[PDB]
Parts: sequence; structure tokens; C-alpha cells
Amino acid sequence: MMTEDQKFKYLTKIEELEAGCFSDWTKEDITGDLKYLKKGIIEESIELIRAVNGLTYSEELHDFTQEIIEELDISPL
Repeated sequence: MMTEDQKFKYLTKIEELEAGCFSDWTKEDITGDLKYLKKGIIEESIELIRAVNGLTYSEELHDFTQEIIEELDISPL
């Protein structure tokens, strides 16, 4: 189900895309209501499932670009 490959691209995503661009480079298409599901693809911890049953709970995903989307962006691909 995609993911796992582009997850290392998160390195530079948190670098540049932290600006809040609607060219948000978090995988393709919306999985969550506001696409914000796509962040839990890498660390997939169950405690994060509390947020949308898919994404970060915003406790640990920061180094993996969580606050870039965090329900602020709604841009699919």
C-alpha cells in the first residue's frame, strides 16, 4: 500500500515543506479525511492510531514530518 519508500524523503520534507506548502509531499492521495493519515505510514505505532487510526498522535513523528500536514493541509496527489 505505497509508503515505506518515500518515507525517507521525509528527511528533506521536514526541512523545506515545514513551510506548510499545499504541495505537501506525504505520499499520494488522501487516506484520511484531511489526508493526514499518511504520516503514520512509517512508525505505525498503535498509540498514534488514537488520532485517525492511521497517522501520528504527534508524540514521535516530528522527525518524520508530522506537523507539516497536521490537518492543516488537504492536498492529495
